[PDB]
Formats: sequence, structure tokens, C-alpha cells
Amino acid sequence: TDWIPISQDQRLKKKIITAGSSDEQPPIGSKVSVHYTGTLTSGKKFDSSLDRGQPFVFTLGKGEVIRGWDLGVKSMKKGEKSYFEIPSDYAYGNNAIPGLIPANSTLMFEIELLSWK
Ligand SMILES: C=CC[C@@H]1/C=C(\C)C[C@H](C)C[C@H](OC)[C@H]2O[C@@](O)(C(=O)C(=O)N3CCCC[C@H]3C(=O)O[C@H](/C(C)=C/[C@@H]3CC[C@@H](O)[C@H](OC)C3)[C@H](C)[C@@H](O)CC1=O)[C@H](C)C[C@@H]2OC
Repeated sequence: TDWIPISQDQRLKKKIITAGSSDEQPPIGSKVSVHYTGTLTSGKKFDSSLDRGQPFVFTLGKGEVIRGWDLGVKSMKKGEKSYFEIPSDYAYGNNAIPGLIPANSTLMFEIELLSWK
């Protein structure tokens, strides 16, 4: 599978690992449920929703997650599992997460869109 650009500058992109069960996409304002695993561009894992044994839930389009996630999940179909490359300016930018993510880090995310309400 190939990288598919999500943004106009083609820097936010995804790889479809598993195609969705239908062509439904979540509307703005949906409470979306996902599985995810985050890694650095070295492959090292820094977090995964599986580590807490339940899906991760956030409201789409509200801006409570990093820009790459709002734009990325909005492009996904129900049931789709994709692999995202999120540049720093689509994530935490020049900020660092203590002990986990250095400043100006590209983030790799494996996201599976389970459902939404
Ligand atoms: C009350 C506070 C704690 C509250 C924590 C939770 C509900 C639990 C939830 C599973 C987060 C994880 O906690 C185990 C943990 O997930 C990471 O490890 C991670 O994988 C990540 O990157 N995620 C989480 C999954 C969605 C994308 C992204 C995100 O957008 O996360 C959001 C994020 C950090 C946004 C910042 C907010 C500040 C802005 O300035 C910045 O803008 C540049 C963007 C998270 C969801 C926030 O909305 C909510 C919180 O912070 C972060 C690396 C650090 C984060 O712990 C803090």
C-alpha cells in the first residue's frame, strides 16, 4: 500500500492497512472511538490505547486533539485501520512531552476507527 496525502502540502499522510467496512465517515462533532499506537520515526512506542485496555474516545473537529488527528480521523471510514505520519507542525510542534516526545518530533500513529456516536 502507498502513502495517501491528507493535507494540501502532502506532508500529513496515511497508509491504509485495513479498508473500512463501508464508505461512512464521521461528521464533525462525533464522539469517535478508536484504538491507537503511537511511535517515533525510530519505531519506538511512546503510547497505545491498548495499554489501558479500552478504546480511546474524543470529539472530532473540536480541536481537543492534535491537528493531525482531527484531519486524519476525519478522512477515515468506519472500520478502517490506517497508519499516519504526522509532522511536528501537525502535532506538538516545538513543544516536548516530558520523557516521551522530544521537541519538533514527527509522530507515527496506527489508528483503527471503531465507531462513533
Ligand atoms: C487533563 C489532561 C490529560 C488529558 C489526557 C487524557 C484524556 C488521556 C489521553 C489518552 C492522552 C494520553 O494520556 C495517557 C497521552 O497520549 C499521548 O501519549 C498520545 O498518544 C497523543 O499524542 N495523543 C492521544 C491520542 C489522541 C492524539 C494525541 C492528543 O491529541 O492527545 C491530547 C493532547 C495531549 C493534546 C494537547 C493539549 C495541549 C495543547 O497545547 C497541545 O497542542 C499542541 C495538544 C490529549 C488526548 C488531551 O486532549 C487530553 C489530555 O491531555 C500524548 C503525547 C500525551 C497524553 O497524555 C497527556
